[PDB]
Amino acid sequence: LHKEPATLIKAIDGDTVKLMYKGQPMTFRLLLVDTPETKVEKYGPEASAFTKKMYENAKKIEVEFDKGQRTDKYGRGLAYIYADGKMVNEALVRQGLAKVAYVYKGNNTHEQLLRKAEAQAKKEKLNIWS
Repeated sequence: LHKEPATLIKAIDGDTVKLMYKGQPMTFRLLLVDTPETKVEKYGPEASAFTKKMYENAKKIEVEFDKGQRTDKYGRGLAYIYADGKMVNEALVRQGLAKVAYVYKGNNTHEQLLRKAEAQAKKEKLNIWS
């Protein structure tokens, strides 16, 4: 897998962000995470505020597609997003602001990594695991 640069256009909510990728605007859906939705579930506004902060204060945003299907049926890009080298997908799960989702069409490269972060958040009874 390789990381490619992108530019923040707009944070939408916990699991979705609009980025300029290779010249055009695109909506991305974070791989392997399910965050509470604001469109308003419990912790939904916290999860979206958390990612908004990460995206807006970053010097560099990068997107990493996995080896499976790269867009869902709604036309969203499916990827791991990094803010200053830190994976947002991972940070959400570790902070207990998202659960690890079921693998979608072969996109499982970092599933183990996220599974471990989630077990730890669970042990610490963080947010959603309260």
